[PDB]
Amino acid sequence: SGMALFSAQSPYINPIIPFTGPIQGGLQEGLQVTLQGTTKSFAQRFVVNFQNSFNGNDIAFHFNPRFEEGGYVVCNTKQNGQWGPEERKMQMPFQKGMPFELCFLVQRSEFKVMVNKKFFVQYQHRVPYHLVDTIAVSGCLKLSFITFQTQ
Amino acid sequence: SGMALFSAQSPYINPIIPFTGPIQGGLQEGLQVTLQGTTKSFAQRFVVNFQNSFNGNDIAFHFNPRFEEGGYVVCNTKQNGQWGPEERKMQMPFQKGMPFELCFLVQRSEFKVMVNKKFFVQYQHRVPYHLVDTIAVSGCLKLSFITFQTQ
Ligand SMILES: CC(=O)N[C@@H]1[C@@H](O)[C@H](O[C@@H]2O[C@H](CO)[C@H](O)[C@H](O[C@@H]3O[C@H](CO)[C@@H](O[C@@H]4O[C@H](CO)[C@H](O)[C@H](O)[C@H]4O)[C@H](O)[C@H]3NC(C)=O)[C@H]2O)[C@@H](CO)O[C@H]1O
Ligand SMILES: CC(=O)N[C@@H]1[C@@H](O)[C@H](O[C@@H]2O[C@H](CO)[C@H](O)[C@H](O[C@@H]3O[C@H](CO)[C@@H](O[C@@H]4O[C@H](CO)[C@H](O)[C@H](O)[C@H]4O)[C@H](O)[C@H]3NC(C)=O)[C@H]2O)[C@@H](CO)O[C@H]1O
Repeated sequence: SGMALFSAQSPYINPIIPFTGPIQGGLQEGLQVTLQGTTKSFAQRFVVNFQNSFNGNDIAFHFNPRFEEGGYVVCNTKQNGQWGPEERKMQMPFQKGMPFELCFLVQRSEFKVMVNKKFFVQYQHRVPYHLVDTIAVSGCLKLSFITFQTQ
Repeated sequence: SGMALFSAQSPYINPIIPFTGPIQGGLQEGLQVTLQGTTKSFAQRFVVNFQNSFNGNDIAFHFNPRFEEGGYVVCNTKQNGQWGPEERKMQMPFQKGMPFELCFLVQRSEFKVMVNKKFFVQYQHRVPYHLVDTIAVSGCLKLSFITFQTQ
């Protein structure tokens, strides 16, 4: 599929939303974290957070699709409870009430984000990704699974 | 300064705004294009375009600081007269009426943009950069120089 991928941690299958769970041993270079799910018809926004611990005060990468103002997606980092400068991509690659595949690839200098197998946005690491030991997902959606795979 | 840099094309010194001029032999991997100048007090927006020819219908990378809504910067690509999805960084690293150094580094997969020696934004190549043979600069500003340097 381009490349041979191997599980790095067992999948979370049908996780309950809102979901907070471990990324075991922390994010690693070449890790692909894939979310397969569906947005609800009543969704306005949803969030995937890659964060350090359960509390949400330190979020290395906040990925936040907003079905507002035509549809756009916000990427940001939170440090000690403070949001940094937002990066917005003025495009909405998700459709309300429709299935989606969302994949985050950890590279040395950036995250690469694919939506429905197509590249969507990159995000430069502002803090070391290996400090990320938690994924948190919220919003009006369900998930079939989250997988963790490496080359 | 981190690294030894060599001229790749002779600088444009005190170019007249609005400026349109050749990038000789086209953009190349590892080229650094540096703009040194000052915004006017009456500036609202300015633009640096990396483009294919003089006409502006195909702009590989449009870099557009806007002193509006608190200050933000738009990055985009134009193909056949059509703008793609905007990438906005909700931060303004320039100050009206103040000198600035603006550096574009061409890497294999992205441009990296530094403002006043600090990283500001990356922009993934949407089209091959080597098709870019023109730089165009407009807005209420003056420039001391544009240099072209490689490692
Ligand atoms: C289906 C539907 O009805 N959805 C609505 C959205 O389409 C709508 O979103 C707005 O739609 C208009 C088109 O009608 C534009 O896409 C809006 O975006 C703005 O577009 C302008 C012009 O392209 C753009 O300014 C230009 O930017 C380029 C670089 O990209 C260059 O710098 C030019 O010099 C400059 O003029 C501007 O930045 C851009 N703004 C944003 C926020 O993206 C788009 O907002 C919404 C809102 O009306 O309503 C939906 O429901
Ligand atoms: C000096 C001065 O007066 N300049 C003014 C600007 O400061 C002002 O810009 C607005 O300033 C406010 C603070 O007063 C905010 O920074 C505005 O940005 C919005 O902030 C909200 C809350 O942080 C943010 O939503 C949050 O986003 C995070 C991720 O970043 C997360 O998803 C949260 O769930 C969410 O609530 C929102 O996205 C952000 N919007 C923008 C457009 O950046 C900022 O606009 C302007 C405008 O009033 O006036 C200047 O003159």
